[PDB]
Amino acid sequence: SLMKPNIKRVINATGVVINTNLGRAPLSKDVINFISEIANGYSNLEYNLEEGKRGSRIAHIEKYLNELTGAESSFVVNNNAGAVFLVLNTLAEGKEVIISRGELVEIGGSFRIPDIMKKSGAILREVGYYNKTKVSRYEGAINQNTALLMKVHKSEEVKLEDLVKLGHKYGIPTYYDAGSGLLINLKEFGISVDEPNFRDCISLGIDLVSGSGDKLLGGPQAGIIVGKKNLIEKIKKNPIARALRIDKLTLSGLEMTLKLYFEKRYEDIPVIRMLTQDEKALRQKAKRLEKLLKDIPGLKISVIKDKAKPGGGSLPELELPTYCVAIRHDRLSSQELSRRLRLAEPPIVCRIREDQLLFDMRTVFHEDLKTIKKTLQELLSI
Amino acid sequence: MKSLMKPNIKRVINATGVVINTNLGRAPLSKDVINFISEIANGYSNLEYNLEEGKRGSRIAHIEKYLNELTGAESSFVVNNNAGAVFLVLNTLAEGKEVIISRGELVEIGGSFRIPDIMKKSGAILREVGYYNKTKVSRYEGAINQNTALLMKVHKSVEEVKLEDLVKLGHKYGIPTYYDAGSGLLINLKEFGISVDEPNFRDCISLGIDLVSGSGDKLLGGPQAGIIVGKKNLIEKIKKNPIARALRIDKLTLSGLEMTLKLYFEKRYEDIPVIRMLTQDEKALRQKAKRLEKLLKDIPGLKISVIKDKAKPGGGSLPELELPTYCVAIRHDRLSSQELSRRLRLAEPPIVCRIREDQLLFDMRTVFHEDLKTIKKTLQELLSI
Repeated sequence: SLMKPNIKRVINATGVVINTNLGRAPLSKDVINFISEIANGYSNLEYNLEEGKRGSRIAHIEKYLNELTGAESSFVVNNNAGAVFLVLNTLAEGKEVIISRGELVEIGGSFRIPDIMKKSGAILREVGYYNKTKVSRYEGAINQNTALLMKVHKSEEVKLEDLVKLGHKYGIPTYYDAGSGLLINLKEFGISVDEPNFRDCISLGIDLVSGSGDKLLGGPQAGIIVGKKNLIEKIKKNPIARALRIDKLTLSGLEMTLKLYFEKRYEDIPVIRMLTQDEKALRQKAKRLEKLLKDIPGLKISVIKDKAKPGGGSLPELELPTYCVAIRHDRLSSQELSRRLRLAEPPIVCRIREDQLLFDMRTVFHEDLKTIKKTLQELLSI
Repeated sequence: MKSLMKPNIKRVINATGVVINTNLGRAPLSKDVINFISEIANGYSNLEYNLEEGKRGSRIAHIEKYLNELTGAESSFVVNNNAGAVFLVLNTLAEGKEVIISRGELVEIGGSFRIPDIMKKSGAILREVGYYNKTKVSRYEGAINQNTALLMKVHKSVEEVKLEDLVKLGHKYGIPTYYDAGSGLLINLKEFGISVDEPNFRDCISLGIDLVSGSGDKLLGGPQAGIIVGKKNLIEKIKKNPIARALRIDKLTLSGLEMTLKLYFEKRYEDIPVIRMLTQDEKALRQKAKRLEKLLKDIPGLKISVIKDKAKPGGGSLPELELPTYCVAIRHDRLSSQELSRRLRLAEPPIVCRIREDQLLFDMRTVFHEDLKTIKKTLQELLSI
């Protein structure tokens, strides 16, 4: 009678908070309600109300970014892959970009990004070796035909402070594709990582810094670029920008996400909330799930501690403890049990370790514990 | 009620009569579409995940089949917007090679001066043919050489190369044809009482155009998107172009697009705000006008009329669309239209009318009957004692 849509809500028990397969950052009700208000009718998306004339949509969020990063100017495109392409194509078409050989490998966890840079029409001057880039071999690559000095967050090297110096010395713009999209200091939450945020790279004097909006920033998909007004303007005039132009849903979502950062409402940004769940809340979740599952014949269940990587393939540096519930059935293999769980309504996506199914509490929401249980007992039944 | 500073992006009452109003956000979405978008967004999903195989999969698998069924094409792809599609098509099929296009079809594409500059930046060599207002099949044909890669045509924005001619050349010389229709029209408008020479996807493909593209938020009435359909061979090339990854559509627009396409499948055309608005009865529009004319009768210095206008609701991308409508014309004696207009734009919520010879027009085609109160309540405050 009625067909159900292909795209569906999914219970994520993999423990990966920034999970690309499963949509990256979830958005809070508050962010979504705003997106709904704007979408449900007409708005001032590309309209300057004071002057009653067409205006650019980026004006709606650029103040937000500049403040939060201390940059001169900001701009936003479809995604950060696009930002990279746009920056290269703008500043370095027919010219040379200097980048470390390793930083070019699997950019962002993607094998498509380095090729995008190749399509940008920039000539890539790869210096050094896969895990060795000496500042000297970098500085020596510099030509009259050198137009950009690049660094990419990874997935001895040249350091950001060095990039800045080479840039000042030879009069070449510096671009750091940060990736993570991080706005805040993760130390302010109890978490320890060498993950540079936007504000910091600009404090150091990086000319251009870019990142995704749907990783550590915890907003919708977006390519955020910030830095020198001179470079920004060039980028906004690049007609390619128009193909990369951000839509109304993501832009509204981005404005409300950024308002949250201003009002210090970090609890209303799911990515942060989940990343700052204390180890105690997590054990409690597990213990409760174990509880829920003990009336299921055939199931062996234990609660285990685990050092996991909730950041995903773009942020494999982020390491946090978590609690998982481990299950094993006497008649169904983990793989088949997995396959069945993915077919449920809603689907449940757990991870597999050494012939066990792990439910990682870092990403499982409390209201869905009941659902895991009901689903498990229907599946292991006849 | 709960905001320290109010957000810069805001809802606006649209009284211009332009349904496809780019300044004002183009196509609004139904609650049904927004609710789906909401569910998908408020948690995790299978956005890039193949639940069967338990592995990564591409998000376009979620909507390719709708597009294919609805248009008859062999295959389909969706990118950020239709500006992107054009860039992607050209860069993919004709990097460092020639694309033949009608001189005038290259001018103010889709109401935009940036699209043609984008095409130049695609890596393609644009071989412009004929002259601004005249393109002769013979000139087009003779621009063809070994280095020619793509035969193109673009939606208008007298003698021209017609679609059927484009197809024939393409077949004759063995060069793929691409039609940037722009409008995104999925269904014939004649089925809705609307008389327009506006080509839809299915029709363009059945003629044999290799590739057809358009926006998702004009006539289609979904969120922003660049929709591309046609021969599998060409689509697959387009999908392998790493540039595609930079143009990749996000979760909100993809979800919204799936639900939009589902509405078409169920022929629930009433749930597509663009369609709904363009099919409003002439009689239904006069009712709103008269209700508002009556709602404003008690306003000091307000001269209130109701006129009957021939308007263009498609916007600068679709000027060939003309539809009757009803407006309410107002004129204060103290305040001038410009100044009154300015004040309406600063109200909460803002109101955006159009002006005609020092008179304000409130076109009912785009005003929702639920808003008429707000318009009154606002005009009285701006014009009180």
